[PDB]
Amino acid sequence: PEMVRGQVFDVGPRYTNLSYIGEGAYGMVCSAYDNLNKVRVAIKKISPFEHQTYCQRTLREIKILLRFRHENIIGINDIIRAPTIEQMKDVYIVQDLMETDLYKLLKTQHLSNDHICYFLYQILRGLKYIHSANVLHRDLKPSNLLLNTTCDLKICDFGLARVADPDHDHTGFLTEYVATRWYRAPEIMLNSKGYTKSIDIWSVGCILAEMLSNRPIFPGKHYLDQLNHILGILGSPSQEDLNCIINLKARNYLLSLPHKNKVPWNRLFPNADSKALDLLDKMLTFNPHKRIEVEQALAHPYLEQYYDPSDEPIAEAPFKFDMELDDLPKEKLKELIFEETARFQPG
Ligand SMILES: O=C(Nc1ccc2n[nH]c(-c3ccncc3)c2c1)[C@@H]1CCN(CC(=O)N2CCN(c3ccc(-c4ncccn4)cc3)CC2)C1
Repeated sequence: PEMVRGQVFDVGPRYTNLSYIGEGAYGMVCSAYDNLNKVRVAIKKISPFEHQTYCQRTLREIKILLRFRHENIIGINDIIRAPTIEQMKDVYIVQDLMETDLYKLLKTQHLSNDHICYFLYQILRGLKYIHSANVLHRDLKPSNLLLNTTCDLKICDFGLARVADPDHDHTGFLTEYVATRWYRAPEIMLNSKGYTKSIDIWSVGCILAEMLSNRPIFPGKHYLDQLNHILGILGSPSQEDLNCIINLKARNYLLSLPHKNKVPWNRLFPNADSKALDLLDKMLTFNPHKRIEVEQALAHPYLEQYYDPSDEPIAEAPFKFDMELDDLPKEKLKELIFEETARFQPG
């Protein structure tokens, strides 16, 4: 097999001429030439079977992406793995090749308003479809938004996704959380497990702010500092929002803080479009029950030029399968990953 940066990348012979793109905790991603479709593709090598958590993230990624079909969501084109469960060590997932991601793009380019507007529209169009399937992404951020030269945008990474469960969203104050710190809604640190659609809208608001200034809006340095940053810009929560807070410890914490006035969006973003800032305000609303929903955000004046519900498709049915997968040992999850990838086997 070819080898990229030392490591074995055993995808031959359908995929050859490999080239490094990046890496992370998930594994490594390369570009490769597809010999059947005759085109370059992205291929990522996942090696998750030694730990339950890694198996859960792998199964969520595969199960969800195989069931979704939408222009603004990355698909899965092929899956390579051994013919038996005994021999299966690595899983290679083949996806459409894109040019870059929004994280990388914001390091080098300042985006015009019309690029921000079109990218935001596509994020929300893809999110409408995700949410219509009763799925939560739960880790939206610039590096999970893939882009090409024609400005097509595709959402990726469903490793932390879940089926929405508003009835079981409640948790205690300062409860541990896995998704990327800078994009966490304030309620994650106060009373929420991130099991409602509102969690994703907050992250989109953070992405919009980041496209406006090329800097993360709430760069918390650690868990509670994240909430410090959010309250530093939003200011102290209203009495009505405090009375919605659930937890004794969260209420006491917020009541103990000195009063903080809100930092106006037009002072943080003096060159931004006023309609973009009005939508940003509605996405970055403290109380998740008052935060704008995806369909309302699509209908906001900022996106009026693109808004077309007839061209913003929904999923044919909501997902009802387990995405917690909390009670399944890694051996059972390996069996499920094996079964879920069977359709790509030659025979
Ligand atoms: O889908 C993903 N990236 C893609 C996809 C298609 C692309 N086309 N073009 C590009 C591109 C990007 C940038 N510049 C140029 C081109 C693509 C990037 C990312 C990579 C990883 N993926 C998520 C994923 O594969 N899963 C969820 C996480 N999971 C997971 C996480 C951690 C661990 C783990 N393993 C060992 C140690 C620690 N953690 C294991 C499994 C595996 C399944 C999201």
